[PDB]
Parts: sequence; C-alpha cells; structure tokens
Amino acid sequence: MTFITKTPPAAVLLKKAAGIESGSGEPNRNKVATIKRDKVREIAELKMPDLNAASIEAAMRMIEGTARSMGIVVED
Repeated sequence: MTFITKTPPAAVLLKKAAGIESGSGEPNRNKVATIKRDKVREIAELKMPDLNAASIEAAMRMIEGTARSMGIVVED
C-alpha cells in the first residue's frame, strides 16, 4: 500500500560523490580522495531510513568504515 522501497548500498554511491574512477598516477594538479564529513554524512542521510539505522551514528557509521577502508578518506 506504500509502493516499493529499494535502495542500493552506501559503498556504491559514496565513492560516486568523491569521483574515484581511474588515474594514470599523478598528472597536472592531482587531489587525493578526501570526502568532508558534511558531504559523506550527507549521503548517509539520504539513505538513513533505507538501512534500518536508528540514527546518524548508525548511518554515517557505514559511510565511514565503507568510505575509509575502501581507500576514500573523510575530513571533519
């Protein structure tokens, strides 16, 4: 009665926000993959009610370990 509610994992949209696709190594002007906390958490917010998270500490949490051990870092 409320339609369907399908949502992807945070390990797929997270990196997307950053932009890590491919790099020859270090071309002209290169920036590391750093995702501020106001941004990485921003995505975890859009998918807060899509991961059974009782709060942000539970959502942003998945965006941390996922946006950290995958190579992407986070700033705050």
